[PDB]
Amino acid sequence: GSQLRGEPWFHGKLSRREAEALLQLNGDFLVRESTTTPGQYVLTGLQSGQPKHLLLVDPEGVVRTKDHRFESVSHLISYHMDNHLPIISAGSELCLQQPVERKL
Repeated sequence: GSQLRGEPWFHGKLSRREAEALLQLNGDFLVRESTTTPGQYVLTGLQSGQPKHLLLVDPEGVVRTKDHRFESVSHLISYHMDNHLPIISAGSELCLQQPVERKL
């Protein structure tokens, strides 16, 4: 509640396929919690007309990337979003540009 589970862009346990049906323009992102068999979190976004599906794990109780460790998912989002650095994973890069906000 008093944290990640409040964030306008965080859709709780959203299924993989649904999440892809919520992206309209490249740079579209939204976070949800592991669905095949629940555990951690995923970053789903569109780039080039095809979603990418990034994982988010607490390096030390935080949440990390291919070169950085944050405090949480919320911290990860602003670093890339605000600052505008594309998450690069395996030569591929996903630009967080517009959160696909929960409908309310």
